[PDB]
Amino acid sequence: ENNKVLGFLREKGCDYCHTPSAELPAYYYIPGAKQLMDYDIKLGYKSFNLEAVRAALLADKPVSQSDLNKIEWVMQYETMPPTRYTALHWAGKVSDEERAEILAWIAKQRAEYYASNDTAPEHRNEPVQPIPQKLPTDAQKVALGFALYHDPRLSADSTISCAHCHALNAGGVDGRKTSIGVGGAVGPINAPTVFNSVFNVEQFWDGRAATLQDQAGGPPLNPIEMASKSWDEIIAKLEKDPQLKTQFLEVYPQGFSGENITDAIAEFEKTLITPDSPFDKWLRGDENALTAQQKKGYQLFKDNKCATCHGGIILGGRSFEPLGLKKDFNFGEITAADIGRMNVTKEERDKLRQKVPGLRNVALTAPYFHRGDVPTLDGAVKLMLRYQVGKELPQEDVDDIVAFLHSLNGVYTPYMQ
Ligand code: HEC
Ligand code: HEC
Ligand code: HEM
Ligand SMILES: [Ca+2]
Ligand SMILES: [Ca+2]
Ligand SMILES: [Cl-]
Repeated sequence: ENNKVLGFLREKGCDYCHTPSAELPAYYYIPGAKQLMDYDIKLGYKSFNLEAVRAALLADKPVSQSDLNKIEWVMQYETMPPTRYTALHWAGKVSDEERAEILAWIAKQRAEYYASNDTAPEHRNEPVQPIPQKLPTDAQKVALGFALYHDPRLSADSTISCAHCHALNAGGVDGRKTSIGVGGAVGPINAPTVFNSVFNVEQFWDGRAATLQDQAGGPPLNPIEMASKSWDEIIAKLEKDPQLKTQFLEVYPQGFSGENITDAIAEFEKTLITPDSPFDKWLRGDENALTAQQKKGYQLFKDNKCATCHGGIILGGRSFEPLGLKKDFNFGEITAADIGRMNVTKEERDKLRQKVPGLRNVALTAPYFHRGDVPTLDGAVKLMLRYQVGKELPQEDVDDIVAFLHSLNGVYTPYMQ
């Protein structure tokens, strides 16, 4: 049944536009439309990478939620292949039968791997899931991580803790365009929320850190941020604190180290989740948790492809997408921060790609985009319609999507109670 889906993808010529492609032979091309056809071949690949899906299918593994979300969408609205190629020898039209089957195969992929038991039956096939209400953690290590998160001694100055860039009462963020580090260093990119970071595939806009623990070793030693020379410098200061040291040795009787401080902080960060958004309560069957407008907004959100990228538990955070997918973005000049994932991979296709932001709590993490230059949700939604979807929408529909986004404010239970 995996093989049935693979047979279909091969049959219909999807791989011609959604894999890395040689210049095709001349008899594939429509006279008068060679350029549009080359542009379509490239945009296909930029938009959707079928080699990822083929690879997962053949190891019998889960297809990513973004890839299911994309495929569902194209099947739902009957977009693929583009209708102008379907009378060609190499590209097939897709029948109602076949569409219904793919849509069914997605639904059982989502049921096997992604849907949660506690969401209402009617909503188990959504491209999105509620935040789990609890993650298992080690309570003693959480208490350490909580103290270290808020300890300015990890910075050269002893003035900056993690909280300076990620205040837990202000959405996990500093509310600045980009963050201000030691010596007043102005940083290169907008600081994302620590809320629900645990659900990201990888951490940092470029995805250069694999886990929360690896991420936590970054800012302490980054000259642009906390700017400590070494863990030795930091520990020489933490060592003079009995209360903290005594508690620390209780866990990790090895003593202070980068490994162990980053581990403590990471464990704390697994408690920085925000379940019971009005949206999540609605996914769990409470029909009155959303307004009429927010339900419409949610429908619009799916209709305009937002859930293709912003899917899963945190409505994003799961994949790397180019800023300017469907239309070149007005960078003015492209900086190293705009280059994004390519800094990590060195791959041309990753140029300008950026971890899709989870939209959980987005109403609380202004300003927006990685540049920190988009001050409102109205703006961010419009800019995403133009550049990521290739579309305009009337005001009233934008207002509705924005209302829906306000529904994603979860509930953080403060550590101390
Ligand atoms: C202190 C120990 C912490 C912890 C636990 C975190 N931060 Fe920050 N942070 C800052 C900026 C600008 C970014 C994005 C940087 C980039 O992409 O290059 C981050 C990123 C993170 C993440 C990743 C989250 C994600 O969704 O990708 C996490 C989990 C995180 N931080 C936690 C800015 C700052 C600071 C500015 C001066 C300081 C200080 C810190 N961070 C410190 C910490
Ligand atoms: C409906 C059409 C969509 C809405 C509504 C939003 N998106 Fe996206 N999105 C994508 C990326 C790669 C980013 C980060 C961009 C950057 O580098 O500046 C975003 C960002 C947003 C944001 C801002 C969130 C924040 O700053 O933390 C919002 C509010 C947002 N998106 C809403 C990627 C994609 C994507 C990929 C192809 C699509 C189809 C969409 N986004 C669609 C929507
Ligand atoms: C059944 C075969 C195919 C499947 C399953 C498929 C799937 C997809 C998917 C998942 C997307 C991403 C969703 C999106 O960005 O809108 C997409 C977009 C795209 N595909 Fe394909 N595709 C197929 C065939 C083709 C072919 C043969 C071409 C080119 C001749 C092509 C060109 C594109 C283009 C240009 C886009 C960007 C769409 C846009 O902006 O409207 N696709 N396709
Ligand atoms: Ca055909
Ligand atoms: Ca922001
Ligand atoms: Cl995923």
